[PDB]
Amino acid sequence: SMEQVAMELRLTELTRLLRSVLDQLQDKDPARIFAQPVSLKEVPDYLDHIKHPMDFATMRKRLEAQGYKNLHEFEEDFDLIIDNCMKYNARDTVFYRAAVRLRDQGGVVLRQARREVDSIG
Repeated sequence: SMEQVAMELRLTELTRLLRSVLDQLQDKDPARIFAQPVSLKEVPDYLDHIKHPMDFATMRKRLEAQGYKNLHEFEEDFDLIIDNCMKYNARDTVFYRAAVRLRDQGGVVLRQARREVDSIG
């Protein structure tokens, strides 16, 4: 149908906007602490601590499969990145501190993204 196509064009444009949002959030992580999945070879107990691991490469795979239906789903995954880190790592660590800074800096980007998603529909 023509409606299914219209729908698919919206999803494609949402994917376009989320790609730009993901790029902006990932620039707030210049140390690349959140770039890839925590290695289960190097942290063999990780899944005993963290039940839903997340990282920027995993988000990008979902993104490029047009797997985010709305901004809320995308934000859920960004929040997992931050919240997993803040639980696994203690307050006095470079990892925890990197998450705090990512959360704080990403807030600005996500504030305007929400406005853009509502605005453009």
